[PDB]
Amino acid sequence: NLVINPPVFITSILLIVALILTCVLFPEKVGVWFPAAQLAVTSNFGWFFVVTVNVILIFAIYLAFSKFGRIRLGGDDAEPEFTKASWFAMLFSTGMGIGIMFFSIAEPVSHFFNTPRPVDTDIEAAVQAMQFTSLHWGLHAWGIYAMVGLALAFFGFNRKLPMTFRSLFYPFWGERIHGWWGHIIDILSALATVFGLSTSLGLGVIQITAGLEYLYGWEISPMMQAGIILFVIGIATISVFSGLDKGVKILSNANMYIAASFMLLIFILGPTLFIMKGYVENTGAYLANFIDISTWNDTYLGSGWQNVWTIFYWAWWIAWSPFVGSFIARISKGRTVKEFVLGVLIVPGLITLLWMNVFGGSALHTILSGDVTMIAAVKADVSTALFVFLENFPFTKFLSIVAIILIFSFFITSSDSGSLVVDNITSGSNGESPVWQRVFWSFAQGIIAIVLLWGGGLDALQTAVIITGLPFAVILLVMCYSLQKGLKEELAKSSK
Amino acid sequence: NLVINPPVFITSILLIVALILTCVLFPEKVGVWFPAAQLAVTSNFGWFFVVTVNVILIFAIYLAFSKFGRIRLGGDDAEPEFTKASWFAMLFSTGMGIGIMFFSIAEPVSHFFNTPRPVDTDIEAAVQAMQFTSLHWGLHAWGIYAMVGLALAFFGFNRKLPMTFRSLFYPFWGERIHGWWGHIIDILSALATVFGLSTSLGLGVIQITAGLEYLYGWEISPMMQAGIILFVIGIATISVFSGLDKGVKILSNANMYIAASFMLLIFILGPTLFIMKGYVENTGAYLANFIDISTWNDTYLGSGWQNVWTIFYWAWWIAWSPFVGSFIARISKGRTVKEFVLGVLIVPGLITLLWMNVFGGSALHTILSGDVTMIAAVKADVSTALFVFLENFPFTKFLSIVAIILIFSFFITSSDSGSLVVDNITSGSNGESPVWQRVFWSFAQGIIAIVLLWGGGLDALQTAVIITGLPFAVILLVMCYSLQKGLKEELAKSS
Amino acid sequence: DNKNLVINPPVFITSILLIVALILTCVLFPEKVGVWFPAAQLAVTSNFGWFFVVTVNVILIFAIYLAFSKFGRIRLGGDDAEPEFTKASWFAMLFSTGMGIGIMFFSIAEPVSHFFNTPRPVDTDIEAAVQAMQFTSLHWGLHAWGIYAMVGLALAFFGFNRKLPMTFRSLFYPFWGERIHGWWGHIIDILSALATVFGLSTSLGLGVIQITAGLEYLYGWEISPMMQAGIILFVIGIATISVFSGLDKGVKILSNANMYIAASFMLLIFILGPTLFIMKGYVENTGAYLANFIDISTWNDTYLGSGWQNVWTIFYWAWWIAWSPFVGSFIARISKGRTVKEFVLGVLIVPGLITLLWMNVFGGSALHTILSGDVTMIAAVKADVSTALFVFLENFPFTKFLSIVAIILIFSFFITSSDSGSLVVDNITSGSNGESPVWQRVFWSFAQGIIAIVLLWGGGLDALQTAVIITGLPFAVILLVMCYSLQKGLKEELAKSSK
Repeated sequence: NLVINPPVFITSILLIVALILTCVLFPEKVGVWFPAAQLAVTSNFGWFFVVTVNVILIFAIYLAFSKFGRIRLGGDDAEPEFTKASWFAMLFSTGMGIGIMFFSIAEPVSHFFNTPRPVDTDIEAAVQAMQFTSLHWGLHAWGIYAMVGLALAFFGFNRKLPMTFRSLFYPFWGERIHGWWGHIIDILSALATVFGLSTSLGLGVIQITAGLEYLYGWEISPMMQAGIILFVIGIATISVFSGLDKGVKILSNANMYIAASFMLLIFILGPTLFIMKGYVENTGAYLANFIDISTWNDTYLGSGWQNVWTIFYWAWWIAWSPFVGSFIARISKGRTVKEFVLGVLIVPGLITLLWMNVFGGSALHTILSGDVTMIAAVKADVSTALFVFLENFPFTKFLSIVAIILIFSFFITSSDSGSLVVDNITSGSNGESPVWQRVFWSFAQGIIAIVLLWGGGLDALQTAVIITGLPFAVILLVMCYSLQKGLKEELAKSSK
Repeated sequence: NLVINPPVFITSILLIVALILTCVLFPEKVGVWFPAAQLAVTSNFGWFFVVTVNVILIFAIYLAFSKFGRIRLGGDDAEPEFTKASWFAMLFSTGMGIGIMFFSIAEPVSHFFNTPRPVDTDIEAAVQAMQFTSLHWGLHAWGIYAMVGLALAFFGFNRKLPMTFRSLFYPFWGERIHGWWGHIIDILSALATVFGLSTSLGLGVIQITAGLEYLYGWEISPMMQAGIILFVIGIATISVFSGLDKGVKILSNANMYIAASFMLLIFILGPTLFIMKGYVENTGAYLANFIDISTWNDTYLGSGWQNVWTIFYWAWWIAWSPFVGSFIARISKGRTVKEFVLGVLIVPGLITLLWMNVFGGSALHTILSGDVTMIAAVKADVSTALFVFLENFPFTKFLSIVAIILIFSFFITSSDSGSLVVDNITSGSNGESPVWQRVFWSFAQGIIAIVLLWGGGLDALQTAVIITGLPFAVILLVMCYSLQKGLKEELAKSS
Repeated sequence: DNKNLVINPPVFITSILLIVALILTCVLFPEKVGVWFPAAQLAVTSNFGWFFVVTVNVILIFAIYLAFSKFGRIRLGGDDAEPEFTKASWFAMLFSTGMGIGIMFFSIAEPVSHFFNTPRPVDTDIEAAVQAMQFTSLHWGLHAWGIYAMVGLALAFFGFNRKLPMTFRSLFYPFWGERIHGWWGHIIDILSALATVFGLSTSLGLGVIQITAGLEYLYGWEISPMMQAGIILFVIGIATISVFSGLDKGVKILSNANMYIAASFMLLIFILGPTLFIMKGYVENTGAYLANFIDISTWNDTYLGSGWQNVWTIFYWAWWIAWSPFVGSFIARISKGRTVKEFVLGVLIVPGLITLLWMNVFGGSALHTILSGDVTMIAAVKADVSTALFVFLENFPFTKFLSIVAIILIFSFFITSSDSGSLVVDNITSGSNGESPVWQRVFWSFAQGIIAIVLLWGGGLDALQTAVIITGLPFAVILLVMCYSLQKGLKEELAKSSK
């Protein structure tokens, strides 16, 4: 069929097509325009990104510990479909850990040899690297995700509105969200979702290509990368055509089991005691200097370090929100607002910090021992780092194959989930859309990832996600205030 | 028409005249007695000032988030006279600030080239300078002001007692505060208020004289400074006797609008992106190291740096507390204790930190760029610093004239407001007395400022502030506990 | 053997056999024990310092949470129960039950040791002094009193609201219910008795070491280990004699006199020392301790790996954990009719603040003397750690009188420690609350003295550290389980109430 939203489907399709045509028809003009635009946006609005993420996290904490914390999503009589532990495990499944696998070793090592701030000795460099990795992957990312998921769940369960970003502004837009005011927000949400998913797909493909090159010595041309992307998208859409939700839903739990086994293997075969001590000490130091690193803007040095690491991560989380928050809201019916915020903030953040310690802190322990091949490997390219890390463990080939397969399956699950989210947002059917729409959205994500990889690689992904996450940072602030207003309305309506 | 409180008015006049006579008749003896006394008080009770300001701020925060936060000033009838958005702007003490114009640039530059604690890099020196400027002008000053305004509002609105400092001890001293026990507290409050006002007037005159000298090289003599003070006080006297609003209360938000326009111009013509990033980062670092710098006492180095900056600022806020808290309480009827404390704490402190960033952080950016003329200017005399800062902007002369006019208007507003507060303290009932007493109190403030400026300048103002703020720090702690008891008994009374 | 036995088997039997077995191992295998105890202590510290840090942090966070949760309104001993003493007197009594022996041993020695042997690298001596004061505050501040507050709160709630016996097996009633009558509550009771006995033996050994060092410093005597054993026997004598001749109030009055004498000693050192420096340092050091609370509480020395925590931080956490039953018993005994929030706040803030004030008055004064240029105390602490206070007292008027007063204070603290710990261990072992014959608690005091003698002969302070660490390793797990058991019990009481 053609179950679409005419103002959203059309606008998103021609915007994506126009960007693709600009990228391909202008091979060299875009290669200089994109870095300039990304640099301008980062330099002029890093303070705004920092303020946005801090305000969103503070708002989530305040909502958890206020009179709104007793509000139960889906109604007062609504009952959770899962237990607390299973819900926590499921919450540490919407994180889409392709970036986790890409950065777990690369980011701490890069911060070690390219320090955010000047340090005296290597010990302080390692501590700072762990602190900034914790900042980038800790409370702020999951706070943004918790806020967006809470808004979506409250407006799709308590208010019965469709779980689309246009409805999230109902409290002070009234019925005005039906044309060129909720349409623009819907278009921006679809674009930000598509570009965050394309960034993740490109990261996964880059890491898979690097792993194949490192293991089997192959020469993976960009045409081979495009063929890989097309093959994976096709094999993911085959499940959508025939056999929906299987074996894709079970893949989401198989991925978590495999990732837990991988992390446990690295924890046991690595410096286990060092990993535990470093986990405790690094979490304590991250919480101790939380306000210092969260509000840091590199004002006086002006090194431009945040333009690639911190501002990029904030923009990535903000642009990824309409997807991670959507899947967080889908599985969270019957939870109270306080319990929801706590269970999205603490446990997923703690597990992310544990993974970051087990991998990056072990890498830094290896580096501090005098083994600096990993620093050179990261400097040469950021993609191979994990595999170089696995060179320091038994069963290096088996571990690398397992990691590549894990990245492959994460890519499949993220592609399917993002196609579902983008189709639901754009069409507005919320489940009544045909299969071909989801297949086309998967194709669009794959094509955008291919085009970005050809026209810059990782830099193109960073540029796209930052550019599409700035206006969505504004939208997220407005959405946070709208969610507060809606929670006030619900509290006033109840407690008669 | 002599409506006065005898053993407040007479006693305060006697002490003021006695100090004036001691200062004039003993030119050189006072010039060595006052610095020694100030050094002794600062060295021996800097820890006490630190403890007092920390306890007052913690008490204000606790009262905001306790069961007393639901208590509404003026009873449950509510009906505040102003909206919250306008109340936040109206909450800037009695004015946007003379001291803020004096120390917007001079203090950060001084902390840059005279660091409170040892630092290794100029970047760290600038960060520390901004952190200590934020400490001195941030949450502690407005916490003291919020506590005093809350006490005055609660005891003048919920209990209908006169808005004098002796009533604030009614829950503790019972009815006993009506002779030689509330009289002493009233005398100390009047003296501390008068000396804080005199310090502000002296700072304003010093900065105006420095600006005139910098702009035109007029070589303003101390006699000309006294003439300027007399002319300003005469202008304030002309404002009164004619129904006011000529005058005073008309330079608001006219003063507020002029100050906001000045800050906007400096923010735009200066480094805008640097100012925004520095504001965010400096506020975050000031909150991150709040307990480290608030409780810091310079114990191990013993450099004596706090004697001129930190302890002086705490004593200044403590002594200024009656004056600021009077109007903080006056225009805050019908607001809950929690809302009042939050609105006096966050927004005024945040905008003060924004002003400090826009001016001092821009100056520090200029210094870190390589231009170190402001360091030399501040070392020669802090008074010219702002004007030297304005040398790095377009329309330097116009901006300097605007700043001088702003200081002049703040002078008039603060003088009239302080005269009103001191008249209320020494007379009572808030209706009396005839305006001649207010004129006399304005004359007294001007004369005290003149005498202190002749007998030491800024150092004399700091000495008077510290000496009159130590016993008032003790009084402020006692007042905080008495206000807590009064709030508890009001909550218990409302069954 | 007859009616003169109110022991609870097999806690009596198992505890006595374990103590006797360790005593025989120590006295029959000198080289074996001398090579095994340091190795076992090093292994435990290295492998579970992170766990000790996590345990103390979780216990303190749980205490703060219980203070400010819905359980803060629960009144121990019933909703109608009234406090036995006033708030100020109760606060004064709460700054006790640590016996002060550790605080007199480490008042000067710990800050000086952290000054010349820094936990972390520092550039200037000012930073070294600040770090020494910060880590001293960490070791003697909120974490120790948080452990004590949690244990005392559990004991008070389960011995007053639930009327269960004030042993550690009852604290797990909400989790196992009725399984605590054999080999499950028995093992927990045995471990609690052993940890209490070894913590009290550590305190007694510290007191004896300090007294011997003070006598050597003052009168130049050569106190042989035989003389140390004689001193311990004489104390576990005269104290047993006091116990025999109905002197239950004679130890309470002794404790009150000890508190007054310690307050006078602290005031004298505060006045005759750098008073202004002490006040400024107290304010600044408390502020710095609170400012870097999470930094130093969670610090594990992961990257340097210097092993510094194995002797200072992990030892202190293990000591507090294995020493918390004895402290919490008397913290709970005097806390009837007080709300959970009020109890936690009054055990956390005021005793911690007074301990930090004492540590400032002594250690910060010593650090001021060192920074002035007098480094005799550094050399004295390096030579031996037990003379430091007396060397410190060499910088004050009436040095001999102050040293004699300190020695007498340590001796009286030793008597109070012996009596109180004997009572606690007798109550735990025999089960009945103060119903066993006096000979049982006399034998427990004798056992404490013998264990202290054996540990002092077989290593000295290192042996005491090893014993307390080994016995506090499983008790950290026990305390972690007991925290959640107490939370479940508080939830059960809240649900049972509001009827």
